[PDB]
Amino acid sequence: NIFDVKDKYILITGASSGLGHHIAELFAKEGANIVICARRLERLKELESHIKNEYGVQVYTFALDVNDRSAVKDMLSSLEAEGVTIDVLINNAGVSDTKRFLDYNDEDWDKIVDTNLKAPWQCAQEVVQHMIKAERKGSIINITSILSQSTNLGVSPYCASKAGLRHLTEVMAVELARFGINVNAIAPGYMITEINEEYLTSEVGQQLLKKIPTRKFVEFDDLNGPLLLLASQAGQGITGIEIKVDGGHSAAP
Amino acid sequence: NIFDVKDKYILITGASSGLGHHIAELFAKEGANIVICARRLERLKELESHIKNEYGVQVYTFALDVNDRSAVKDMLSSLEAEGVTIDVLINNAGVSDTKRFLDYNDEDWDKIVDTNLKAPWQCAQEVVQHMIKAERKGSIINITSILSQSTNLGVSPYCASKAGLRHLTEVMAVELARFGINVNAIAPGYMITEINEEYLTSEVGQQLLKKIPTRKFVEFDDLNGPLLLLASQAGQGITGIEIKVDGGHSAAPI
Amino acid sequence: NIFDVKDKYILITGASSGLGHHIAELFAKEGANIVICARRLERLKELESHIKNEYGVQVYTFALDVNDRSAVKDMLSSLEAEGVTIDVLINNAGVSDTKRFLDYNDEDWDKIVDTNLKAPWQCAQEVVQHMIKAERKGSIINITSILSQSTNLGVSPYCASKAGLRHLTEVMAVELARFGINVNAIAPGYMITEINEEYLTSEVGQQLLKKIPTRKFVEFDDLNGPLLLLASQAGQGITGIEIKVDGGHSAAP
Amino acid sequence: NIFDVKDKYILITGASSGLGHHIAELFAKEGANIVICARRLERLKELESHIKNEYGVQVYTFALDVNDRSAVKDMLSSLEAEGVTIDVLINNAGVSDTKRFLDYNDEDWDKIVDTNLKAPWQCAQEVVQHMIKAERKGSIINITSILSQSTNLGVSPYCASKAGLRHLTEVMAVELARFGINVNAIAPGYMITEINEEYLTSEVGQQLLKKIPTRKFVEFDDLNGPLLLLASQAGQGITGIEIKVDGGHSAAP
Repeated sequence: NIFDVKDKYILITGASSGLGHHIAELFAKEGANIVICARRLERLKELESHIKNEYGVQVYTFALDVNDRSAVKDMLSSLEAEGVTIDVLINNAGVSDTKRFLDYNDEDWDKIVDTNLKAPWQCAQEVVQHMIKAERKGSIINITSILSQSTNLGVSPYCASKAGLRHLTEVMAVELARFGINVNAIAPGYMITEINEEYLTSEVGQQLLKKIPTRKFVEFDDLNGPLLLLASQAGQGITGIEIKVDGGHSAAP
Repeated sequence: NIFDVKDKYILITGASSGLGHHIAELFAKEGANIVICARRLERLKELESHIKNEYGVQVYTFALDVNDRSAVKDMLSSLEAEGVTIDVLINNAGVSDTKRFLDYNDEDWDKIVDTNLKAPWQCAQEVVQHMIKAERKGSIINITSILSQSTNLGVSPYCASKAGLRHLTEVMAVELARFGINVNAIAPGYMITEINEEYLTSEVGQQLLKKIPTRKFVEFDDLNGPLLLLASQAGQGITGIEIKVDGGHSAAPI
Repeated sequence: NIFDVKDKYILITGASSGLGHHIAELFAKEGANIVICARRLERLKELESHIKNEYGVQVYTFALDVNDRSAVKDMLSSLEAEGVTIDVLINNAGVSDTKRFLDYNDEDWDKIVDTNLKAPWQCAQEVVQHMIKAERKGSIINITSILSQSTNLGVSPYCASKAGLRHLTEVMAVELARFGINVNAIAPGYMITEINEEYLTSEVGQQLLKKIPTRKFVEFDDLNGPLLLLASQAGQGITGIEIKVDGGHSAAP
Repeated sequence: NIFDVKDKYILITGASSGLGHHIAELFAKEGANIVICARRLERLKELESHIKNEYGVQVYTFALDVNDRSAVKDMLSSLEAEGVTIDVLINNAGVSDTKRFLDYNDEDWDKIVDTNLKAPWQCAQEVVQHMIKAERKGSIINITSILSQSTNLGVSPYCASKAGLRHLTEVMAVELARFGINVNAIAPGYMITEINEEYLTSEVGQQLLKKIPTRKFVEFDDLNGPLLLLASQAGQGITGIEIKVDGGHSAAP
């Protein structure tokens, strides 16, 4: 089995979102041990109990801000002291907003760009230090977005940040190959979530459906394949790429 | 198992190359039935026997020119009459040469471009008609090359044809979605093969190795994961993309 | 004046089209000499007179098929014997159609792909030999289309050939640089011309307008700048690129 | 003359660099008025006198940090109060460094990413408000780098920020079309300047020269054509693009 991730430790940021939950559950279901973090601890204790109960894998929870480097480092040290080495980092931290181009302020910018671009970078740096010390030839997966190359209205800093992370992915792959660490991205299209429930089920968003070739928004399960590929031996010869999962959304006329 | 291909029928063009053999053996090992074709049938006979004996799957062989539309059409008819419907087409036919930009002629151009771009298009058209006829929601995988976006010297018609195929993959993904058929590409880097042993093991090619981030040419095994992804349920939400498998070669420092 | 093209010889294939007429008139206006070819000599005679009369530059006409290498070569030899050396090749031969993906046949494929991709390649080879023989460091400009990276319905072989020509432009730049020849592309969006008046004035085309950021189809004049840039000293440090002229069409949400 | 910029006001950030001086002189030479800023007012005065003396155009200088949003805003208000309206914003702000991937710290990141990406975004926002207030249909030009899509070692945050700026250019193009403002980028390759004498004039860098198809580093003059195209009427039908000026470097094998 080339997609085997059993007994690995998967570190997942942005773990309290619907996507964060799905990812953790996917890897626990495949027999991987899970390290989940988010800003607020209470949402993770819940996910933790469920995962331990359903799958019996090891689960570690950490509350921290992904932009707090010393917090991430302190998380890794805490893991190292318990004898744990991270195999795969999944950078899934992400915030956005909807504002006209001229209405975004410096505060909006710092929040969106630091969360979507700076934080994955910091986290990758620290996890890589940790992997290198343990001589572990792991993997890094960046959750980007089709908005890293496609555009939409009202989401300018998000687009900027995603595009930055996509190119950073390529550069990281080039600079980290010497440590045997591959670095790749997965770019989802529009996923049906509650943060954009009003938007998608509306009539204006329903017209989007008719532009998307599969006539369907992205389901979490659509991500399963690429996630397992990029986190396992199956993906070891692959580095520096971005896999779009969008039902052809980005290729539409 | 979301990567399940058991009992599917996989159609593989260009099956007589080392890569084609590898692909055939990969899907057979995963319990899938195999349809292989190439120009010379005799080049397929060992593989058929190995596969029947070792994996116990169905194997159909066909001799044809990938540029012969009626031959492809006749093959598909023959499969239908045996109750066989193709689940996945893997377009893996590919030729090249090495010539200065100005030394390539009309004959070279027609050979390289018709084989690399026109034939996969013909096969896709015919396989799609066959799938539709059987009301089947299948998959198409185009083997391109990192040369669909990167350049090299002495391979201009190959680069043009691969970029052509890459964009056609995207266009087909859009136009075929209505039939439940997803269309994707795999772009290998330089694979350690025997048609290019001299190029790769030489001085000019050994300098190439140090440019590649992993400092390894592409192994056939590197392709297994993407192939299984794009041929199975795991990949159903994915259409119109090209997965590069190159150890970072195309990202390498300018 | 870095955009100077006075006294150059500009070779324009596809000269009988609306765009071809426009390009010819553009360069004549700038004091450049004009070599135009198309299949039917009579459509070029009107253009020839119009140009000779208004601008007083040299005009050479050739009736020939652009897919005929021997004809193209004889045209050049003919020019060489008169002491004329081409400075700029503008590859503007291009035909298309509108058919469902499964309705395009082998004949459609050959006409479309040979004219849009094979011919500019043949002409480029022949023009380059002509330049090399005269020890001349000229330019090649391939007219592609935004459909070289974007998609639309019913134009599958056109898209393939344009994407092919786009990458071919990059490869040619690399391979012809040693002869001092730069190679670039201009990719127009949907041009308000007479060859696609029905598509654009239809309702499927009116829905296009509100999607395009400038709310305008492309005017021929929008190409003037890129044409003069890539044909003059102004463009000498530029090779291997494709300039999109489309009012943001390829970036639209 | 479709490239006319006579009497326009061109706003140039990063004006104290070698490139900034060149851009100021280019536009002054073409009869356009110049608004230049840099951190230290003293570095701008030499240029100011030279331009006022040689071309006799209006020159306005401002000391500011391009990351200081309120200072940029005050500059524009100051200009508004004098009856001046900016026609073209040229974002020419850019800093970098050389460090292995894991050696870059939070302070480096902030300096590089805020200067290369956040600042042009702030300036663009402020300048658009200024244009809209004056009902003026101008242009924005972002100086990116071929490193917005290509990679190199030791420059990871620069790559991120430039890729960020590249996609932001496309997004802004879409969102600002409604105001008659086009947004484009110029991506130079490696420029032979005095600020980078060691990497380039040495032999370690000389192996790159053999990689570049033209065998030439980028000269400032190579940018002249694209700059005038994108700042004038010649470029009005163009929005959302990046013009690479690199002698085919990014296309190299």
